[PDB]
Amino acid sequence: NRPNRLIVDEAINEDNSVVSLSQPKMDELQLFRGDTVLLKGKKRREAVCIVLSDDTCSDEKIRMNRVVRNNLRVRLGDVISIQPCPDVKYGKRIHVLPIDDTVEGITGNLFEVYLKPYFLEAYRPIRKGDIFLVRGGMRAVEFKVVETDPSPYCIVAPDTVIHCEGEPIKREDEEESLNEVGYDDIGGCRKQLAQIKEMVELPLRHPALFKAIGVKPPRGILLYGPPGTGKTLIARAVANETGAFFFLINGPEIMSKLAGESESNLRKAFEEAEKNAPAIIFIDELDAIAPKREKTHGEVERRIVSQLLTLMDGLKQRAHVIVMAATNRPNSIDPALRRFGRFDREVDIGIPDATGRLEILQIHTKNMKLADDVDLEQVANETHGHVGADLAALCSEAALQAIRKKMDLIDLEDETIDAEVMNSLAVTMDDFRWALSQSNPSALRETVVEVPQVTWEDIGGLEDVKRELQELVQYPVEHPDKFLKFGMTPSKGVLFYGPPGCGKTLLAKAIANECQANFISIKGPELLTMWFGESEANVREIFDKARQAAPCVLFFDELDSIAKARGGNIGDGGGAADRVINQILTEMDGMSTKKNVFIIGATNRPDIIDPAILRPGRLDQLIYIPLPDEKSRVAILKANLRKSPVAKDVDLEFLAKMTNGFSGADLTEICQRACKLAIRESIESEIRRERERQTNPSAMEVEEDDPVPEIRRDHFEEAMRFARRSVSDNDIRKYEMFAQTL
Amino acid sequence: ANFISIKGPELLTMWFGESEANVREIFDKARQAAPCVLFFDELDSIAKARGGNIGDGGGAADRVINQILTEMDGMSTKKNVFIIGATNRPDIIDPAILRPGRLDQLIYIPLPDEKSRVAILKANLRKSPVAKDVD
Repeated sequence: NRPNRLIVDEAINEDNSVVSLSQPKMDELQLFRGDTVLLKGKKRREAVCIVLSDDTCSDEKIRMNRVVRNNLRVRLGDVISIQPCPDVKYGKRIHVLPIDDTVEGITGNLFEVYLKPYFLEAYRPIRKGDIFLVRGGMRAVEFKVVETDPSPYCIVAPDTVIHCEGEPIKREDEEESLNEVGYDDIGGCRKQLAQIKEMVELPLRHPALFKAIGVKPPRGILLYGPPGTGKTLIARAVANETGAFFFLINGPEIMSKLAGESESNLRKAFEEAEKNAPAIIFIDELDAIAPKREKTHGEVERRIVSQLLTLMDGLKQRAHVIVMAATNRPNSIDPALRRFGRFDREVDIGIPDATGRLEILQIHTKNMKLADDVDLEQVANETHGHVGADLAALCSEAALQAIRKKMDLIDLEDETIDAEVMNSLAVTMDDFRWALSQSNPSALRETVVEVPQVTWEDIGGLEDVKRELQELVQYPVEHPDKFLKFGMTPSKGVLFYGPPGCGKTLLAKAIANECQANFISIKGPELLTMWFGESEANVREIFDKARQAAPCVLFFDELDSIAKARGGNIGDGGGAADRVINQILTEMDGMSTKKNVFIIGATNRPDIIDPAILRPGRLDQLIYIPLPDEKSRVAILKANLRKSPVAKDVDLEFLAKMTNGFSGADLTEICQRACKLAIRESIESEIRRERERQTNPSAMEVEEDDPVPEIRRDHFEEAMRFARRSVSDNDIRKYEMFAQTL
Repeated sequence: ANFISIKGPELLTMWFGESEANVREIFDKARQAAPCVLFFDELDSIAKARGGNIGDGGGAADRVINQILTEMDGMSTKKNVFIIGATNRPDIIDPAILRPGRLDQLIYIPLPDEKSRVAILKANLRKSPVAKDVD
């Protein structure tokens, strides 16, 4: 498009990049060997381009390939202007240190072998620590320098005596890992990261713009959840592109045999570094700093808090020392920094999403090519609950399971493993799916325990109700287009007036297993404690967990036990329980109307539950349920029998006909009684056979294995005769009146 | 003005006993926030038809009814305490006040009759996605 806007293409010459200046480029600034025409690189980077080109036959355009950028370690977005470097000078003394990777491997004297390939045709620019690959030998000649005074490195001359230092340097080995400042773990918070970068670098790089606008640098923020789940990862990525280092927030500094002066020393060191270069504050979570003297004051604690507030307020306004603040739990945040003047501006904490999930999955795949059939988009959409490094942990678990299977089926490998097997250790989409199904959210792991999973199909009846629930679960979540077209938010749903004893808990568990999403279910003993305000804390924790793991339905038990009004049980615990219930309702009526905040309620009969907050202004929306049926009873009985060893002679039709007025628990009980009778018969037959074998050792192997592999119709009839129904007409009337109370 | 938007069974079916408790609470709120228009809407819901004339429950219900009558017969006479109740029937909520017994002037604020349901549904459909032929 333009002579300056170069295109990217593979060069037709031997080099993979066409490093050849155009007529204007080679006329305005010609690159020469004697005059180092260093490009406008990042962080004072100097590079030289030597690519063969035939300009006499045809005119070629400048091409910037990826190989040149990788070799020079120059990031995109910076204009590379080749101009003579006047800041490059010779050093007073060059103390070349022996590189351990280069010293170990060279036959004979290390100096002679190193100087043999370093005397001429070095094919590397004059810069210390420059990543230059040497063609031939399969060993890059890393010119490690102990200390270079002039520019990045001194001129390569033999006029300086090389002295071997008493101690080595591991910067070359550490930079390989330290360079891993990937934005892939910052997927979703790109806007916040860009704002932070602008407020940090550009504001420090262009203080005149800040002076003209009149706004100084802000205090900053961090990410909640684990470090590396958004906090340590962000900190390390920022530090990788940081001028002066920050100081980690370890409270143990002043906490010593000294007088606590370590805080003052830290402030002084921060001032010295900020004067030296643009430094930051490696602020830990808000809890690490102070609760704002909420729990206790603490003599040294209050002194340190005051000193920190003084340093933050009377900061080096002239030096514009960018003290990076954080964002942990707001309760952990002290008010002084939360107030303007101590901390300039504190921002929120980032959160994960499906796009960030895809980014983290891309990072993990870049770490190692696990599978060739894994649908990263499908997993990320499925992985709604996983946040932060949880996705990476799940990927590692999938790799571990797949590798365990492959090795155990391959070889114990107590000494060594097959290199063919090692190269053939790729993970599978099936392995990833199996681990993910085994996997669960990190917060839920600290939150809830497992339960017996069942299939929504495995439970029969309420097909319309099941369809409505599934639609509410998916079309409001799995379809954002449905939300856009409708606009109506999902209904809360108050309490399914379901079967009294068969358990709406069964339906809830089957749905949650079928739902494959965050699900909240607790009992009434959850919050009541001999700790003042403990119930309110429990409610707040539940709400915060739901907000973190939305969408989730609160299948809270003790619905009647919480729905009862303030009066009646005079005087309960002086109303403190009523106060907690009211707060929770206000915390939930009353909850955050976003991210599909859902709840699930049910009772044997609604009459026990008082509609104090169950009104559809405090319960938002409502959803009731019916009692059992007869055809649905036959269906549920058929499902239960299908789950078990069925029989043909049993009159299931007449059983269903008699089963018009029963409950599903009653059918399960009849099945259990028949199974018990069958097991008793089998045990009796086995006892008779053993007695015969003992009395006559000839009848041991002359008996059928299953005397009744199917259910004896006689056994079923006897169980029915011994059985009774749990249907109560007065209870039916009460439940109907509660329904009639609508 | 910050009208005291009262609930339904929150003044008559008072949770602290008879209606007098919630009446006094509303009186204190209106005196501390005058003019707090005590919008005690849904008088039919406000009464909530407690009932239960058995043992002490009947005493509690009678006390609640008498306290409601007393509140309707003298309360915080400031802050414009207007109770726009729901009249399901002539005796559904406080028949004596429905008759010219408790309220000398039962001032019902009449509203112009509109197809406000139609307009609200139109606004909702505009907020959603329904168009073209709409009878």
